[PDB]
Amino acid sequence: MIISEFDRNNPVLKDQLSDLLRLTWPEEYGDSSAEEVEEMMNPERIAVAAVDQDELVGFIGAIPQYGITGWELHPLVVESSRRKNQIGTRLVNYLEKEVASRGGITIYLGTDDLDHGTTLSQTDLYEHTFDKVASIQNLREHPYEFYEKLGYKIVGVLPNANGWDKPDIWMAKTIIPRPDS
Ligand SMILES: CC(=O)SCCNC(=O)CCNC(=O)[C@H](O)C(C)(C)COP(=O)(O)OP(=O)(O)OC[C@H]1O[C@@H](n2cnc3c(N)ncnc32)[C@H](O)[C@@H]1OP(=O)(O)O
Repeated sequence: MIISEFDRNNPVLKDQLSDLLRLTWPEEYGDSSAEEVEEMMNPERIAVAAVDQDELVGFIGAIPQYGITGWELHPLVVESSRRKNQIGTRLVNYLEKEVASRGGITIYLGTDDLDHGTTLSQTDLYEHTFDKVASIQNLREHPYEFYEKLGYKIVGVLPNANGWDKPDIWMAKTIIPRPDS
């Protein structure tokens, strides 16, 4: 397989992406799936594909939310039969260089804990907020640990976002060398 920039003019790659998003997050992607993928094709954003044979085995994107300095990692999906084989790691690393070249300094993302897959859920997050964030533990293979192993740190939490004790975990990473103090 090869990871490279997404052919934004390939109708098949786009359909494959639409299918991948609908099979992974059907609650977020539905009938207007094609229109949502077209938004991911916007010139200002970055679109990186992981392709093997005739399949889109993975995809990653980033939106410039704060000028060209603050990018959001959205989305990131690997085919179910292709996970835990480093595609995600290679895709995130590829995105980081894409962002850096465009003047980006940091990439952030938000990953919710809806299935009680982290110790940050089912607990009053306003109580010892940051002591809890620090002592976090993965209970159900929650993707937060993935980003953590890639250098992203939990920089914030949104308590009770998806209902009682179901927070949104905010993670970020500065991709370029700090100009010192
Ligand atoms: C931006 C958003 O929408 S949030 C992103 C959430 N994405 C999803 O849940 C979609 C479905 N999942 C996937 O696409 C993938 O499993 C990803 C993107 C979460 C990870 O990609 P993969 O290629 O499967 O993981 P990769 O092989 O790079 O794993 C790298 C390391 O992180 C670990 N890791 C990967 N996924 C997870 C996870 N869900 N939970 C815990 N650890 C994980 C791996 O075990 C490995 O650790 P090791 O080096 O100690 O062995």
